[PDB]
Amino acid sequence: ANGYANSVYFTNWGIYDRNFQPADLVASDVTHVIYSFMNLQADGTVISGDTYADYEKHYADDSWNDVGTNAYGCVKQLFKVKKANRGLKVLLSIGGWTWSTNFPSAASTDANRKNFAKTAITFMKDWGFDGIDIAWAYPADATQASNMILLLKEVRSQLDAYAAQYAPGYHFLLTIAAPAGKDNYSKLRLADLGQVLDYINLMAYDYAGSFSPLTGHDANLFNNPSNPNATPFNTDSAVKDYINGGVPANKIVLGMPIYGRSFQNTAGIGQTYNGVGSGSWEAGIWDYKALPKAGATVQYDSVAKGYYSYNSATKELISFDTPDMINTKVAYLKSLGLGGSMFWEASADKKGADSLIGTSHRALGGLDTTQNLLSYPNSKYDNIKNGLN
Ligand SMILES: CC(=O)N[C@@H]1[C@@H](O)[C@H](O[C@@H]2O[C@H](CO)[C@@H](O[C@@H]3O[C@H](CO)[C@@H](O[C@@H]4O[C@H](CO)[C@@H](O)[C@H](O)[C@H]4NC(C)=O)[C@H](O)[C@H]3NC(C)=O)[C@H](O)[C@H]2NC(C)=O)[C@@H](CO)O[C@H]1O
Ligand SMILES: CC(=O)N[C@@H]1[C@@H](O)[C@H](O[C@@H]2O[C@H](CO)[C@@H](O)[C@H](O)[C@H]2NC(C)=O)[C@@H](CO)O[C@H]1O
Ligand SMILES: [Zn+2]
Ligand SMILES: [Zn+2]
Ligand SMILES: [Zn+2]
Ligand SMILES: [Zn+2]
Ligand SMILES: [Zn+2]
Repeated sequence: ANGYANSVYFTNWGIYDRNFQPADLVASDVTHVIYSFMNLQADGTVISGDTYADYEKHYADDSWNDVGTNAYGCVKQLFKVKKANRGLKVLLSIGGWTWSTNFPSAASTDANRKNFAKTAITFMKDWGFDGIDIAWAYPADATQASNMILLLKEVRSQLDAYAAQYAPGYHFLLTIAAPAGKDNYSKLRLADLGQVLDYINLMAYDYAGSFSPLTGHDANLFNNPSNPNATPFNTDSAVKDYINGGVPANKIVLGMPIYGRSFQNTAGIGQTYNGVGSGSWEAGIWDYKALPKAGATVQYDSVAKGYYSYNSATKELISFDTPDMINTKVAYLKSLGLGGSMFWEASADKKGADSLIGTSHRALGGLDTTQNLLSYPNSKYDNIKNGLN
């Protein structure tokens, strides 16, 4: 890369209720769009989890009078984004939190690995994408951790062979979503990941929610020793462990939530609570663009480095990131020589000054400008093959 990553997860299910289409991305703020998620079978077969969202949906300019086999849905919409934003690379993300059960099996044999790599890369070269993100949540033991490395080396090796025939000189990106929890990351082959991958998207959030006994900061930088119940986890320990484990700092992209976690029937941060309540689309999770709510006031834990909102009238607290938090996390990641910012996820962001991804872009300054690929001469989609010309 020739500068900081400013990367955002784009969810293919975001096109429905959330009505967030690839054209809605503020592409000028983004170095990498990570397209989420592909599903996975136990025999390593990577599959579309939604073929309509992925390549069948016709947008206002998608004609049914097109000759040949053509890609539509988000695939064509993201290729349009790639054409208008040559510094924007699009990565295919496989698995995610709900679709990781088949990873151990998928990685367990040379045959399954070879099948995973081949089917993954097929979608990538057919859809006109710049690389593959593997979001296996998570390797549970030494066998799975070793096999994850064997899987990534199979994918790297097949990407390079694909490039050598159909995109000579182009470097396809290989990335992972990485856990911030020591229970999880202590099992990874960190030094192997640091060697084989372009980026580790550190998922430095989901520290506290319905799964927590007490209200907690969702994505704090540091431990609060004068209120440790408020910081069950901290990003700093995770980042240091990844670097000292042998992931080069510059390959670590700091993940940041574009949503908050709500706590109801609670006194405050570090305190006892009863239920997360309602959410934006799902119980106890609020889109950052729905935050802070009318009435609630944003307090800042300056030790933990984590903002939250509390309604003293309704006793609701919501851990979420503000623009100011983004500026602090960017100052932080630049201090440790990290590779940039990652966001989960695009649909929940505000527009203008108050955009978390926008704020990250200005804070980082010199974004990665490495050129994307528009040449897919082996795509089974004529429109992709012809670069939508
Ligand atoms: C990089 C990585 O590991 N990512 C972590 C994420 O896994 C995690 O984000 C959560 O991701 C899960 C999927 O893994 C996602 O689950 C989705 O839930 C939504 C419901 O909100 C479903 O959306 C519906 O889909 C149907 C059709 O499929 C639509 O018709 C309907 O309109 C949708 N409903 C709404 C309201 O939009 C998705 O189907 C489902 N996806 C899958 C594949 O199961 C969670 O929503 C994500 N959670 C959050 C908080 O965003 C993330 C944060 O915890 O951490 C990532 O880094
Ligand atoms: C820091 C840590 O390990 N916390 C765990 C949480 O990560 C985890 O929540 C889940 O974490 C994933 C991010 O790494 C998300 O993809 C996923 O959406 C999220 N699960 C939920 C509840 O949204 C919880 C599991 O309940 O465990 C913590 O220990
Ligand atoms: Zn709906
Ligand atoms: Zn059609
Ligand atoms: Zn290379
Ligand atoms: Zn590389
Ligand atoms: Zn810029």
